[PDB]
Amino acid sequence: NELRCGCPDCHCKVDPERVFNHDGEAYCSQACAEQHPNGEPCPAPDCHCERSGKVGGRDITNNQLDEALEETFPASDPISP
Ligand SMILES: [Cd+2]
Ligand SMILES: [Cd+2]
Ligand SMILES: [Cd+2]
Ligand SMILES: [Cd+2]
Repeated sequence: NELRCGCPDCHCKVDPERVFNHDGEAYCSQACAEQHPNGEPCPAPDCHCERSGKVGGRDITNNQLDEALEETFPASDPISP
């Protein structure tokens, strides 16, 4: 039932109670979750992952975001909890 880190170059135990997800993937920490965007390694002192793959400088981190409205506030408001 242990979760596994998405970083192949990383050696960490991902707890099912503290798994950092990214796009549906499991990671040891949010550090690896972003696949080292600033070359920042995971928060493990014995681990040395940062030059994984061909990451040079940064990655293409751009969100398409959500455009399913912004809760339009009209005069007649729906039932509030
Ligand atoms: Cd690591
Ligand atoms: Cd790690
Ligand atoms: Cd990791
Ligand atoms: Cd890593």
